[PDB]
Amino acid sequence: NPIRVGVIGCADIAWRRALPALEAEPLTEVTAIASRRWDRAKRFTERFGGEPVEGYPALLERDDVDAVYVPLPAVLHAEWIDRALRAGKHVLAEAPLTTDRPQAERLFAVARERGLLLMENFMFLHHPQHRQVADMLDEGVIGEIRSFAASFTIPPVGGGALLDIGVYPIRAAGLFLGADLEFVGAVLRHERDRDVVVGGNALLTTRQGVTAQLTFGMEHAYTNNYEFRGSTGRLWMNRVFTPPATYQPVVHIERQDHAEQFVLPAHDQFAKSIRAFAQAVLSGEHPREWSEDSLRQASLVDAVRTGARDIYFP
Ligand SMILES: NC(=O)c1ccc[n+]([C@@H]2O[C@H](COP(=O)([O-])OP(=O)(O)OC[C@H]3O[C@@H](n4cnc5c(N)ncnc54)[C@H](OP(=O)(O)O)[C@@H]3O)[C@@H](O)[C@H]2O)c1
Ligand SMILES: Cc1cn([C@H]2C[C@H](O)[C@@H](COP(=O)(O)OP(=O)(O)Oc3ccccc3)O2)c(=O)[nH]c1=O
Ligand SMILES: Cc1cn([C@H]2C[C@H](O)[C@@H](COP(=O)(O)OP(=O)(O)Oc3ccccc3)O2)c(=O)[nH]c1=O
Ligand SMILES: [Cl-]
Ligand code: NA
Repeated sequence: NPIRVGVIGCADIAWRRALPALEAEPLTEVTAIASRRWDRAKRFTERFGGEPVEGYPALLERDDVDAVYVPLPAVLHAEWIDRALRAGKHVLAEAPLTTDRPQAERLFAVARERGLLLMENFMFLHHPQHRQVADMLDEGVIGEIRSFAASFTIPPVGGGALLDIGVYPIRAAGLFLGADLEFVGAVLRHERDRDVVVGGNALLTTRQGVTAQLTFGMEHAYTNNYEFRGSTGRLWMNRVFTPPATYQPVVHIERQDHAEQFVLPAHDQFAKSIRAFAQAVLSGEHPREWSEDSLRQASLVDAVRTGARDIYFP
């Protein structure tokens, strides 16, 4: 019996990534889609099936919904995940889970008391390319790791470029460098006209001095890459956070007098993340690692926001 999924918010990202994944995944059935405008819900249900619902509370009342996907703007995550969980529904929440660590702890506490899965959806984590890269690094392809860089920048209740984009390179730094990353410094550029973070750069370090330089932004040409500098080489890759489902990653390595490129298989990370969430809900095995990684993520995001030098232009 597929888990029955309801969507709250007819988000662009839902239309483009999550909802086609739900639709194709045998283990999940889209049973309800809510919007602030019934017309918008109905356009989504005409596309992906389920019952179109006006307003979010009505969807949370349905007995034919086991789990809810929340692709709302970040600042609105906490209210709605809290309500979904109190309505007894497991929750897949688009990254970032929420806005700060104390809020994320309280959301996980509400979940825990009810035996429900709360999962922060970083679709990139479900692409096998990162493990294949980490296996190459562990095999010593570029020697010891010295430093890491990652960047996600795109051309121009919104979350700002830190919450909405910066979280990606920060989460990859956690994925590769481990659980002891500490803030060192950062800059956030804030546009006065709208009062909104439009870009930033942050420096983190592990306690051994392995650094991460993370760039993010929405006033930029498109970049989406990461890079490792090693004692005997370097490794980089593009399209690291949002490779198409059919796209073959290419790992680039350079060392003294010799470079190589490896083409990896294509994978649908969006399908795989929806499958991971469904399988956990179905089995009741809610990996502890997911929640602990999300809490450490939330801490580093707060430490960046708090510690950054903030610069307002013009
Ligand atoms: N461009 C992207 O897709 C992108 C990039 C980076 C990160 N993210 C993340 O993905 C999530 C969704 O971001 P998004 O930028 O895709 O949001 P979006 O297109 O603005 O969609 C959010 C949906 O939320 C609902 N909503 C409720 N109150 C709203 C309000 N006051 N203003 C606007 N929408 C409101 C709307 O659904 P109804 O109108 O149907 O109620 C809207 O379609 C966030 O966690 C964000 O960090 C998205
Ligand atoms: C390829 C590409 C994209 N974009 C723009 C188009 C879009 O405005 C932006 C992001 O496109 P994308 O990396 O494709 O990822 P999703 O659409 O899955 O978005 C999310 C990203 C993060 C969290 C959730 C969803 O970059 C470009 O400007 N040039 C490009 O070559
Ligand atoms: C799915 C997932 C993982 N994690 C956390 C939990 C775990 O701490 C970490 C990775 O989990 P995994 O992708 O299964 O591990 P692999 O070895 O296949 O991939 C590596 C790739 C690179 C370097 C290490 C591992 O992310 C999450 O927080 N949420 C998720 O949805
Ligand atoms: Cl390339
Ligand atoms: Na600050």
